[PDB]
Amino acid sequence: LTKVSSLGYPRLGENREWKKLIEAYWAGKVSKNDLFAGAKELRLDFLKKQLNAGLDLIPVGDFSLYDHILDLSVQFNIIPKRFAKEPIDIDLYFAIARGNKENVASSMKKWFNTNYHYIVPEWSKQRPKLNNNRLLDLYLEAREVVGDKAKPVITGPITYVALSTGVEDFTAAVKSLLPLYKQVFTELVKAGASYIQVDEPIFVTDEGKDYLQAAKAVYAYFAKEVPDAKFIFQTYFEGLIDSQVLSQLPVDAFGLDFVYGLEENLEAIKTGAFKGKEIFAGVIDGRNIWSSDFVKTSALLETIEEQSAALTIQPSCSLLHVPVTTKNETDLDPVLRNGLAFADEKLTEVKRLAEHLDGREDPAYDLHIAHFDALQAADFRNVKLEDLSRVATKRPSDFAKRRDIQQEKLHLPLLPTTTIGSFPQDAEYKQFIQAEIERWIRIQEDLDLDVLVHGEFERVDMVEFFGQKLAGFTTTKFGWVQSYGSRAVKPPIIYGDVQHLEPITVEETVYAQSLTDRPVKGMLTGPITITNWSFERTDIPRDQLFNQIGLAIKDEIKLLENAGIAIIQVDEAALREGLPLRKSKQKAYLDDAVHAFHIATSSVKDETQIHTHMCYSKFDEIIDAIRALDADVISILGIGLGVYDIHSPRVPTKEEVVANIERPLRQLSPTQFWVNPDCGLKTRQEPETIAALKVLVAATKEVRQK
Repeated sequence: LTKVSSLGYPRLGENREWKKLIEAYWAGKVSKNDLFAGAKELRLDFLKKQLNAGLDLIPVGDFSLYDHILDLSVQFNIIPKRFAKEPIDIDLYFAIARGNKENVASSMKKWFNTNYHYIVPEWSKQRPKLNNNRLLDLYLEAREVVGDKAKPVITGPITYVALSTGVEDFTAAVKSLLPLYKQVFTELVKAGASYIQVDEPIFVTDEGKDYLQAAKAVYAYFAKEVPDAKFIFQTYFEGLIDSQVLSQLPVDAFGLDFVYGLEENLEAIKTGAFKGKEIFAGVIDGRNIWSSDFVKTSALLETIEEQSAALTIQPSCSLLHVPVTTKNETDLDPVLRNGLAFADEKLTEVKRLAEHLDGREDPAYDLHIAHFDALQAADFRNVKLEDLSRVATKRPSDFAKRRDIQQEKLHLPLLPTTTIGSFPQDAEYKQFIQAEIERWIRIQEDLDLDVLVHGEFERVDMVEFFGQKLAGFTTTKFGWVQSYGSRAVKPPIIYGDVQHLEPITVEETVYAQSLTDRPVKGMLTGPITITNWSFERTDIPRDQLFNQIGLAIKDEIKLLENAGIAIIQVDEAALREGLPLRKSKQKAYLDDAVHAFHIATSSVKDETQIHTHMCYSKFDEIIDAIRALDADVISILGIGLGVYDIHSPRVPTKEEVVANIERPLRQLSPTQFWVNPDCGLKTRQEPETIAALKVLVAATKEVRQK
């Protein structure tokens, strides 16, 4: 009798029908009737998949035409001031999300530590009120398909306000929303709702410690106002903060993440603090694509059941964070595919975990373990890699000594100018790329940049480009995951031991270098970004994976250096998403990244300059780690200076760029700086780009003069 559930489901559809539908609507090629009709068709198909998988409580409410937080902003009347005069309908919804002819769109931010982005609410002087019956309509629609199995879901008020901007008083804002949620819940109960999922993930974060009292007040309010609702205080992405305190909230059930919050939540459980509450145990990884370790998971569930009043099994977080199904992934090896589980396969896993716990006899249980075991015994997870005790983890000469040697060989001027790597964008294709590479080499020479790059025109993704040629990686045909709005990504999968077996970037880099006398940089991607953007294995620890990747990078760097490349750069763009949520776990992560960086870059000659670019904001908390890297230069102790916002079609002026470059020279010796644009340039336009790079050179040459 162990119930099975889920927090949410992807919106894309098996073939990204959702993406095509809303984009077509925006392009004026799909009418409102067909937009809503096509969306309804998708919703009914999703409900049926969850019904057929055996779920007892099927989530309803997370489907959206863009973002679930934006849904609440329109529903609760938290509409940006500039949009206040627009009729409240689907066109306003999209205007806020994408902007229109007269107003810019609302900004987006990462959803906790995932690769999903939500639309940030902009509070002003507007008074909250319900502008529609969004959730009630979805619930009643769901009931027709699944009956009493329908479980309304919604993001809670505390989390909603915490993820907003423009709020001067937190408690006031939360309070103003309570009556709206009250009505929403009351109407759902009247329509037949029992269990209601209220997402409050802010309570797995460090920031959450400031809202413990708000939770007590808010949920005590809901409990008294809506007595018949069985609220599930839903959390995910880490352990429940202050479990002893929050365990006494007046709710019938708590959703705890046992995949990303195992140690912490298991401790809370063992204290008996939840002996009188129902636990919705997230035991299936809702953010990765590996079939579950049933023996491990079932043992955990027995422990959870013995320490709770009741238990419901579900994934760790909404399935919104993984692709739809392995069903049509025909190019994959059978041993691998049988060990994979996307959204639809995870619905099946939860059902089977509950059947096993209840003593039901199901052949699929042990068969699942058999396939899992086959994957673990696979030859591709038992590859003999290079012996790390024979790989340098520290360069033979310190920075000071390397600085001079490199200066004598490169003879670079004061405040050298360069770019980050990308520009705007069988034999036929290669010569097409080379022609473009040369065209931009001349463009760079004509602008007089000191250190050049080939453009990365042959690359569409800084991670897929490497995964394509590395052993241990594979790509899927349809494994798409929504990133933001109608944009989706198809992450590569690191399924086995990573190994470098062939040159990846040598050809184009050497080609570019053969066309100029100026030094040309090599361009590689680091382990932080490769692991974060990819669906990494979960059968080996993080440090082992980072190190394998470090070894592969080292191998590529050896090929570049042998080919005569004097400068090699290691790119890291995902530190913001990779750094653990919890402050207390960040040092261990950084330590692993630093070690892998040493493995990758400690085997070069002293004359070879090692650069690293890290898209980040505040290095104050991670300064000792940056130093530990011992990189000759790091674009943002040699340090590169970004002074051109590449994320905007705006062309800077000499007067502005000159200020940007001079500010940092106020302290440290000017003999450690370089000048270049911020993270990337691939999303820019040629005219704007070239004109902007021209002002950069002129501005720098002027500062040298000074």
